[PDB]
Amino acid sequence: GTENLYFQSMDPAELSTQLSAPGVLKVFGDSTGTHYKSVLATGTSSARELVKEALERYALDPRQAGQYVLCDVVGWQARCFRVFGDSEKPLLIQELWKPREGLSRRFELRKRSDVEELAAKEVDTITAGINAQARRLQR
Ligand SMILES: [Cl-]
Ligand SMILES: [Pb+2]
Ligand SMILES: [Pb+2]
Repeated sequence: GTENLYFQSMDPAELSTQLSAPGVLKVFGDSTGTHYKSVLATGTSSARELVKEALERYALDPRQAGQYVLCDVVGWQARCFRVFGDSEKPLLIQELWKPREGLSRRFELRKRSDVEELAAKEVDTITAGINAQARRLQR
């Protein structure tokens, strides 16, 4: 519905398999573990559908699916990540885009509220850093 992946100049056959071919996605947690649960997908599976499958498979309750989020995490120590929008197609993004040379990739299930608290956290590490720089200078 808010889909932002598009294929161009393609043929029905290569495009139908691209979207109908099955795949497994290894879905990790925050890093509560180094252990992953394999999640079944196709090129049509949305991030929201795949969050639901992931929670079901973690033995958590899919009712709270809407309060979790799938993340494309580059890192093994995590360094940066991107939150999938609900309508995105993670199986296809997996195929087509990859970590910069040196880094490696993990899809992680994560609670929204843990994501926003991580934004707040990085605003504070920037801001602290600026108030540190400032104090050094004026004294
Ligand atoms: Cl339950
Ligand atoms: Pb499309
Ligand atoms: Pb977890």
